Amino acid sequence: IDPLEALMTNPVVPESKRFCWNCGRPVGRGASEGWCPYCGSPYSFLPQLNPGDIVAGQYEVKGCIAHGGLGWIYLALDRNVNGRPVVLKGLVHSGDAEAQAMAMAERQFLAEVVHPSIVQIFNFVEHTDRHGDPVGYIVMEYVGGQSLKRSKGQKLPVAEAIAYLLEILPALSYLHSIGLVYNDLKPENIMLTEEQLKLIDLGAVSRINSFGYLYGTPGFQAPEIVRTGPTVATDIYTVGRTLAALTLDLPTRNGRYVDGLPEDDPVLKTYDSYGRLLRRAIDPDPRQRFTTAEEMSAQLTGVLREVVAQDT
Ligand SMILES: NC(=O)c1c(N)c(C(=O)c2ccc(F)cc2)n2ccccc12
Ligand SMILES: [Fe+3]
Ligand code: NA
Ligand code: NA
Repeated sequence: IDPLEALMTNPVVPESKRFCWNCGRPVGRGASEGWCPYCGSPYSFLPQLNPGDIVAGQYEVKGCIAHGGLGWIYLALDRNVNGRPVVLKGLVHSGDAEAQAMAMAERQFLAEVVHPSIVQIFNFVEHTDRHGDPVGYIVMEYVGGQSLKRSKGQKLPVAEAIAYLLEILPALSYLHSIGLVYNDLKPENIMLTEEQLKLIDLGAVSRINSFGYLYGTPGFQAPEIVRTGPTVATDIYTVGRTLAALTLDLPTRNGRYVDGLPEDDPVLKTYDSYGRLLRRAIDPDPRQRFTTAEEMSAQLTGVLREVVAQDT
């Protein structure tokens, strides 16, 4: 019937997928919102915007498209820009009126990030929910497609994965070039559309030597990020990990991928130079890794050429 219904999903988190954001424990097992019995953190799995709601008098909400780290991802029409679809994501699990307002300022700089292979941020907006409480939303480009997220039985051939990350590295270079790192590179964060690849999640983007270390997904984070903070080197590491996760059979512990490589992997015995590149990328010592994304790109170009050649 209506073409937009298809892009969207049923706005309930099934009980299976319901966990606390602060402790990982399966809350809502069946209150949809409330406080976690085990850590006292507030949670809600209910959509905070509903179809028909109009945010900042500009964004007409049509419903939800996914649910993730911070809650629901909403799809809205932008009534300024010819009713083109955009995405609304929240900013913090909770805060007062001041905290939300602060949260937006901490993230306001993302405006300036402009590259063909990164989601465009359009706007940052307040919505007064049913309770007079103001909630901050980031407005961003709706990129239709699927993530490169591949589970055990659907791992990408090496040629294809390399091709993808060669499209991504430029975007990292760009970020690096303007004093920024994309701390959260992983298959789940790269979207393959009918045209191109895009990076979608800018919640981890930071400045080089930005305060703290709470940047990005474990199993992909470089080991030294606690002491170094986010650096080009920690980004390079995520790339090696991302390539690993796309192509190799990685063991897990407690849902997280294990550090290092399954050192006797079929794929890795096969593509001698790819394996060497992977190893260089994720080297425990930041200094042993590729010094630049451009550098890694150049060497990874070589490896593609070698991989295609060996494929016959
Ligand atoms: N800016 C987007 O377009 C966007 C997006 N598409 C997603 C998804 O997680 C997703 C994946 C497949 C789908 F079919 C629908 C949604 N996302 C998640 C976080 C931030 C932005 C976005
Ligand atoms: Fe909890
Ligand atoms: Na994330
Ligand atoms: Na990083």
